[PDB]
Amino acid sequence: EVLADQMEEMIAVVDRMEDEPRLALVAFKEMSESWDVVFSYICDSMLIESSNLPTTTHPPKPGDGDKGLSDLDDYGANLVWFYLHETANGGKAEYKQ
Repeated sequence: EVLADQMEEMIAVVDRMEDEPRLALVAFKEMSESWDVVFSYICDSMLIESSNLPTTTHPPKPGDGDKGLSDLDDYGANLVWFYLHETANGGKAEYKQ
């Protein structure tokens, strides 16, 4: 993650069950009330050079956006929306539980 700046980039990990070549991946997350930026590595086969497809964010963003094609990073932002604009299993601050 060659970047300009540190952030408290807490992490989200998941698997794209909904893909047929179902594969796991990972993304970072941080804190901004406007929601936050992300970078995700994507999936594996026998080495990481295998991928799953989802590509896009919810509208809320920290201000900045995921670098480049960032497709699974964008999707990760929407994912942290799902998993962090949680409500059903509590608020953002509860996630740690």
